[PDB]
Amino acid sequence: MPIIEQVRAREILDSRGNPTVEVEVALIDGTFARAAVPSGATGEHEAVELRDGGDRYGGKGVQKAVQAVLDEIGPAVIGLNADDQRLVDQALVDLDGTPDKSRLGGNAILGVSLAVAKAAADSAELPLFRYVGGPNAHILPVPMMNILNGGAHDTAVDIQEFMVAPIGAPSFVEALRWGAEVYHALKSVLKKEGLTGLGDEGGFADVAGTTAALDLISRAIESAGLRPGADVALALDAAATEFFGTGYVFTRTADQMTEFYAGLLGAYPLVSIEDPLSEDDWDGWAALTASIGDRVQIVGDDIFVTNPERLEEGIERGVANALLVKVNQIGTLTETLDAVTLAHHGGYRTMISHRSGETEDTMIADLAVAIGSGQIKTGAPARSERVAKYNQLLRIEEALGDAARYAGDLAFPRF
Ligand SMILES: [Mg+2]
Repeated sequence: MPIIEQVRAREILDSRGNPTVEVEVALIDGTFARAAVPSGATGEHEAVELRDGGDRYGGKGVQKAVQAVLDEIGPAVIGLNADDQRLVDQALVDLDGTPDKSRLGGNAILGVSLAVAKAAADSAELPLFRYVGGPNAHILPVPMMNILNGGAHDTAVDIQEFMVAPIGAPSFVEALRWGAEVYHALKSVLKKEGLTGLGDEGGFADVAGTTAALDLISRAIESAGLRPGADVALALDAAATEFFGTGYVFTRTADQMTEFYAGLLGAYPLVSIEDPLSEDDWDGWAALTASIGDRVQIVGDDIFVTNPERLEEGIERGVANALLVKVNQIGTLTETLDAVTLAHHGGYRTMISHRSGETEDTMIADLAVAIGSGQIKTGAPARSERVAKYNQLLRIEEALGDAARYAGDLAFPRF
């Protein structure tokens, strides 16, 4: 059966080197799955990691979340069937007791949520992406690679994340190759120039501004042998609630900023702009929607905080046209898939994302295909807690045989 027998937890370290929560579920059929949770630390609206505090691991201890698993979650889940993800995830949700998943920790609750679905697919003999996404799920996603980290990670280049997106590629296999080829070209470009140590997501680091970034990457694309736009597009997370009394800096206002964007949108082949105009600045979103609505994809990172209540409002109130999907924000798979399915009933595009503190876990690879997002943001072809998702996506495409199809240009309609 898909009947949960054991649920044990471990304290392990993420890509930053900071404790997180590893959950090991045993199904009665014999299945034993691993799953790891990534902090990547924010907001009140996001779920609340149960961290230790104290001087152990600089307050970043996860012992309580672990003990929380073995003491309470484990016995609460043990004996149920993994194959009722909605029922397990609700059961986990209640047992906690709060809005913020504060009491049992969202790090511990997702960890249980995910180690279930892993076992619930190795039960059924379904690769994770098939099982969770059924069998029509065959869309290998455009890799949105964050080659250059920026302001908020020097606030000199105010943009946070500068992304290569190989929409032109005939396959995911090729799309991976381009990205790596071009990341390695930009290594070359910046090596020759004074500008090459790595950032938290494998992204490279002073800089003149937004234009310098673009100017740099355009050249890297050309240097790699690819044409910008047709082969490799470009995209960014501004994280504009880092620029911010009225707080735009890049000095600009929301409507004034929409023009800054409009400028970039004309010359540089932008496929998607992430978290422009703050998180709570609803007015800015409607103006940005009005201004660049159908020339660029506009995606909500911190605005929507992967929470359906806020995205509903944004969709109803017409903020953005696509959502960034962070599983650890929301805390459960079922709640996460609801996020996807709400947005897909509504028709916002999906972009499954990582966090800055990642693990060797590659579930986001499978998850992204299963939801057929057509887009995955999982970092530069560099740190292996980035690359392992990419390799995983190799294998899935391998697995899919002729069934596979690479989102590519139909990932982003506007170009
Ligand atoms: Mg961001």
